[PDB]
Amino acid sequence: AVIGNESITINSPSTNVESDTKVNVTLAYTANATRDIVAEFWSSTGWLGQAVKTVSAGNRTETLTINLNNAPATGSGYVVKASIRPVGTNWTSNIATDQVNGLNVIP
Repeated sequence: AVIGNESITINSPSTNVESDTKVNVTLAYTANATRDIVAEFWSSTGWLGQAVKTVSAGNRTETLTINLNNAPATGSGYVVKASIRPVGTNWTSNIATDQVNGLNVIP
């Protein structure tokens, strides 16, 4: 019932992020088992937050809400990273990844 590779794609945000304590990341993926999908939000100076969702096998688009302590300062240099990996594992088991650099946070 399984053929081909698992995958993950960041569909949004592509360019801009609204300033808020919640950052939504829309991910499309191919999971050939139950898997974890992870979205992270980084500034130019390092990791700010991430969200994880355990997803059932299939081909789908889902949106994860990343919770931050404070709204990020306006400017560029922000990064969204995504990965799909076996449930409960850390980054060393990543099956596929995506990333978007050069994001701007708007006032």
